[PDB]
Amino acid sequence: SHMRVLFTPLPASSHFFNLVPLAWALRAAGHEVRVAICPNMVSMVTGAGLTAVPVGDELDLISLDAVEQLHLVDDRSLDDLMGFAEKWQPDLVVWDAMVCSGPVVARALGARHVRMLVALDVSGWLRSGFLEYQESKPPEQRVDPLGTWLGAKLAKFGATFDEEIVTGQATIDPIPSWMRLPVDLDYISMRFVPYNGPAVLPEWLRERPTKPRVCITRGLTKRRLSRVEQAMVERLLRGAARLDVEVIATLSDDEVELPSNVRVHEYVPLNELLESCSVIIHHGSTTTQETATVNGVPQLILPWDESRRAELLADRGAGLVLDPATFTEDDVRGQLARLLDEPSFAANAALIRREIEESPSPHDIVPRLEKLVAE
Amino acid sequence: SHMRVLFTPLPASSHFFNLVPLAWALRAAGHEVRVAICPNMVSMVTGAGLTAVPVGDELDLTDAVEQLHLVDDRSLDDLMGFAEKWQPDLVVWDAMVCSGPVVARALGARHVRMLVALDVSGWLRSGFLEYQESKPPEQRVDPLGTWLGAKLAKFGATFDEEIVTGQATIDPIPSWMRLPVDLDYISMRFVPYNGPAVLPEWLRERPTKPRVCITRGLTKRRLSERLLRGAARLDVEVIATLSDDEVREMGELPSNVRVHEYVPLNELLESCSVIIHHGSTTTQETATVNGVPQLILPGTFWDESRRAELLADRGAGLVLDPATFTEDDVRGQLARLLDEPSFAANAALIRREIEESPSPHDIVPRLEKLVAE
Ligand SMILES: Cc1cn([C@H]2C[C@H](O)[C@@H](COP(=O)(O)OP(=O)(O)O)O2)c(=O)[nH]c1=O
Ligand SMILES: Cc1cn([C@H]2C[C@H](O)[C@@H](COP(=O)(O)OP(=O)(O)O)O2)c(=O)[nH]c1=O
Repeated sequence: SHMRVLFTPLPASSHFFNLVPLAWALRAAGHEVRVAICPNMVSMVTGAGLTAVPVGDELDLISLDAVEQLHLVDDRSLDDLMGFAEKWQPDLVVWDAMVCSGPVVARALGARHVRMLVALDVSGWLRSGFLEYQESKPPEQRVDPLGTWLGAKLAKFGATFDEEIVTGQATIDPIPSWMRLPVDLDYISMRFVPYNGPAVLPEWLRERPTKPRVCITRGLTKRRLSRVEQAMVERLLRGAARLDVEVIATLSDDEVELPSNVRVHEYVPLNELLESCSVIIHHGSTTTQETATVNGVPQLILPWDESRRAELLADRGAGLVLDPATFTEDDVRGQLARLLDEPSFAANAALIRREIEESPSPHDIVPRLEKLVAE
Repeated sequence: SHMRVLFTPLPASSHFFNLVPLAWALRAAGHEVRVAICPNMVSMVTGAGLTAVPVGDELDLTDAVEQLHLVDDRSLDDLMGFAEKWQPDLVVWDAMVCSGPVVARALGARHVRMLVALDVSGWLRSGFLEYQESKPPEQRVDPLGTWLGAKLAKFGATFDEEIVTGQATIDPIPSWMRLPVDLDYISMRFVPYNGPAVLPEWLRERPTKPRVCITRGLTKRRLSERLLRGAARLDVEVIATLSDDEVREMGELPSNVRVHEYVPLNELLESCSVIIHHGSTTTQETATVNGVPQLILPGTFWDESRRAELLADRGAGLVLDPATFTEDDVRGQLARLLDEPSFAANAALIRREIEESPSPHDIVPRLEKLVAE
């Protein structure tokens, strides 16, 4: 192997999935890749065929001092990682934009670090707002709580603060260029490649449909909590079925009696499904969204700023939006009917898809990173 | 570009793992990748992060040789059915299956055969291809060509030599081990995928004495023969820590034998000074790219011998005559690998060479081009 690469993803499937392909792209180049993950999400990682370094105490990131844990930057955890990291000596850490964990270790270690977005650059945009204001102030008042508080963890390992710890040496952007918030950083445009958990293709998913297909999903991380109202889905699902189509609703144990043209599963490999859908209806989250977008499928979204990206997608003519408060089954139907009927969306979605499939693939990104490590 | 690519592995762990990196290589490149697999084993596919496509009936390794080569009706028909539909551009096939290339020919998709052993099929085949040429036209029987040709019939298809060897063969075996055979060989850098891998605590702490790693295969582990006891029992005889394999009982292990059911092979090998293995390929190769001097007690049921013999030629291993190796052989040899900086000095040279080979990553634009030729 040339490079030893460490990933520090947030401990939740969507945030993790969004790392998988690049992880492998790298692997396929011949670099060693490890994924650092709290020891209860271990088999998530192993599941994507990647090697998992359990680190810290268990964490039910969903159910969630307490502020520290969420971003993997608390004492208990960081130390373990740092402990391995120290021993392991990666040349590069690629880190989910919501954990501080990995850049702390990176600076402590001197290894290049790269932030990867699973959403619009709020952190960086905001952070940008700030740096500029703080700018004009009386130098003695140039406060920076985020920075200093970090410098303290940082100092724990003989490291000092840098702007870099907040936004990384680079930020890899998988949401499409046009959608990307204006904020003057070094952005690396990567084509989103879908990984949707473990994918098995059952027989029924092998034939062309015979009525136009509709997908109705909310990925895991949302819905799933629940676990310990509700109403909107049965609304969406009722409204949807009013139209002469097969609705695949991807649901957990919960209800209810359903329309005849509606079939329900706990998990179906979405990407695969979406090759055969005519319209997707989803809840604005991001891995779900691009799998849709990346598959040319027109969209019906019920909303990061899940609104904003869904608004942005609306705008460019590949989808529409309802308001989760004021929405009635009618709007569901009528909206769906538009998406399925006026072929602009079908079209507008394809142009966006063609666009997407010409941004650099993960595979295309690898050398751009080796390049970065050689500097 | 944007290909639709289907893999068709022999359904064994070794075999499938050997394909994973290329599989991912391509998905990473934004290609759709699909793995045709007997129902009972789809977990292994999903386990590696690739999309399983369940095909045929169960299979445990419709007359047998046909099932064992993925070429029975149940499989073939399934594989076709789906293939017809998904209409792949490229089919990559486990050199020991016939299902891929058939379905491939049938829909006129470029296919490519992928190797796991050396190339005994090709060696043997082309030998026959040479000999038959030197016979009169009325006598040049191709028993294999007929046998394939027929199946092909089913689907509107003719036989072509390419069904036997692919339109090109991807060789992950270090090219100096390569049997002399005139084919379109694509050299590929072995990239170990070993199954599911998690870092155990023990493996965090730096080794305090040489780490020897003994693996039965894996996986197989058939039967379920204790040349393995005599294996372990005469390494203990030197001051080394031994990481093992299995949950088999043979009375009292010595104290320096740290047994663990499953280890992650790649990872493990990073602290190891030596490895004793059965001579199989992911094992050999995982070990080779790790620069680890090997002791091979090979045999057996394929090219394990020749390759163990070839590695040995380049002074990076030593070999043990199974069934005739004494306990004191397994030390006196072990000891040679640990005491002679030649064996690592080589195990490095070879490795280094392999890293100069192109990666799965590097092999994409070529298959890309193959498909658009
Ligand atoms: C429910 C469900 C989810 N998924 C996958 C698709 C996505 O990759 C992932 C969810 O992504 P996302 O919508 O980003 O999840 P969340 O908003 O809850 O974090 O789960 C399926 O593939 N099939 C399914 O049926
Ligand atoms: C026992 C064991 C096997 N393995 C895996 C890694 C290799 O890819 C595979 C070895 O299979 P291989 O060498 O191909 O032999 P066989 O053909 O008998 O299966 O087993 C581990 O990763 N760790 C382990 O502890």
